[PDB]
This record gives sequence, structure tokens and C-alpha cells, in this order.
Amino acid sequence: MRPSLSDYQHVASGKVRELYRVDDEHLLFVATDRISAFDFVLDTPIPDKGRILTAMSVFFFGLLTVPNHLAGPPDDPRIPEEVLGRALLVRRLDMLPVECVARGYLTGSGLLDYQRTGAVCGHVLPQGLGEASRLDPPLFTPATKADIGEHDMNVDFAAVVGLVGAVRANQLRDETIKIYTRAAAHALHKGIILADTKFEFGVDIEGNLVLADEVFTPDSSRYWDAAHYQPGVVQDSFDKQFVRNWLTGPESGWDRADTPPPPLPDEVAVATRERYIEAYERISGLSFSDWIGP
Ligand SMILES: C[C@H](c1ccccc1)n1cc(-c2ncnc(N)c2C#N)cn1
Repeated sequence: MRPSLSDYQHVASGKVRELYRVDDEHLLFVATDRISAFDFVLDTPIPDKGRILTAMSVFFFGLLTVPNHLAGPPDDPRIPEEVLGRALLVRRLDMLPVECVARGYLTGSGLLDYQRTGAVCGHVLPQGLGEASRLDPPLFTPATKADIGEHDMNVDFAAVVGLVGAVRANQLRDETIKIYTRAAAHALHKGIILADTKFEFGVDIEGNLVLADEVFTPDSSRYWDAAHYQPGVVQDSFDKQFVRNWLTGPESGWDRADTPPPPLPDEVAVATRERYIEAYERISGLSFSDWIGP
């Protein structure tokens, strides 16, 4: 008999994720079916999105050789039936207060910072770059969390040193770039560009650095279709472009310029679920039909 979710203490909520205390040394990391676009959590959930993204994360943890916070199998008996397939039992860590971001391509706030200053997070870049320019080598572009409705603020390496220590900052930088490089190469081999990615790390009792969040999901990372990669224009979101196009199209009745957006057409939600499955199966070489669920 699996426990009820109500047996555990809710300790944190994100836009589309939840965190629960299981015991003194373990948490339950829960992905929901909610989806965010234009910094709004949309009214309409995407069926199986939580399960698909959990499957993705589990695959990438297995691909990487670095210590991670997984503390049991996807069907661990401590996982409630209600969240089976979209929840992971993890080890409690002392989390480091740094959003560890790697960018292989220049877009979003990285692009904006570059267009404003010529630099991103302390990195002075060549002149002449633009939207979706390839960065080589990938950049460590750390950020810190701000207030509830605010975007993370980009910071430089010295800021990271000030947050975690000089040696630890080096370690975060090196591991972030190494992990991103490995996963990006794997994905691209399968036809998907991982343009960038965001990690959080924590520290265990012995002082070891442990990867601890979700890793390389389309929420934590920009997924692009490599077959349509065209530098100089904004790349379609592999998973969210249908959602984006409808919301800003002639059928939504919504002006993006910060009214809460309307619910999505069922057809758009279903199409979106399909894109998540496509991305998962291509990258993992596995079938989502095999992934556990209620
Ligand atoms: C910000 C992020 C979060 C995730 C899910 C929902 C809301 C927030 N978070 C992660 C921890 C955390 N703390 C201790 N040990 C861990 N292994 C983890 C993890 N993962 C605390 N917060």
C-alpha cells in the first residue's frame, strides 16, 4: 500500500512543481501537469506533462555521471499512487543559493544583457552576435532568485564566489558547463538542441556537491528543433510553440500586452502533450508507454 500524499508535509511550491517532506532526510519532488507561458501559469493543464518531464529528468540523471539527489526508483513504495510517474524520492540537501545556468546559444536575458552591455554575467563577448547565435564555448551565466513575480537576476562569477565560496564557485562553474556539454551533445545527436539549461545544486553531509532539481526538462531548458535551427531569428519552442501561437493569435481574444490569459483549446493541449512525448522518446530512445503511472 502506497502512502497518501496527505501523509507528507508540503514544504514548497513552484509554478509547476511541488515539494514535500517524507522524513528527516528525504523529500518528495512532484511535477504537475501545469504549464507556463509568458510568465503566466495557464488555466489549462497538459495531460501527462508531469510524468513525461519526470521521465526526462530520470533519463538525464542516468546519462550523467555526477552525484544526484535521487534516493529511490521511480516506483519507490514511498511514492503515493496519485503522483506515481511524476514524483521522485530524493535526499535532503543543503541547497546552494545559486541558479546555475549554462548557455550554448544567445537568447532570452543573456541576449538582452549582451545587447545592452556587450557582456553576459561577466563574460565580454565578441561583437556581432545576435538572436540564437551559437556560443562556443558554452557560458556559465549564473542567476539569483528574486521576489515572487520577478525574474531571476543575472549575476557574474564574483557574485557566485560571494554566495558559496571561491573554490565552490569554481566547482559549480566547471560542473555546470561539463554537464550541459554532455547533455547538449547527446540531444543534438537526436535532433534536438538544448539551447540552455538551469540547475540547482546542494551539498550533502560530507560536503559533496550533488545535482538536485529537475534536469534538462523543457521547463528548465530551451528545447529547439535542430532541423530548423536558423541563427538570427527567434527559434520556436519545441514544446510550447503551439500554446504561444494560439494565445497570441486571432482566436484567443487575448492581448499579451499582463491580463491573465484564457484557457487553451483542448486540441492545443493534446498537441502539446504529443510534443513532450516526441521530445522524450527521441532523446531517451525509450517509449513513454513504458513509463510508470497511476
Ligand atoms: C527551489 C526547489 C523547489 C523544487 C520543487 C518545488 C519547489 C521548489 N527546491 C529544491 C529544494 C531541495 N531542498 C533540499 N534538498 C533537495 N534535494 C531539494 C531538491 N530538489 C528546495 N527547494
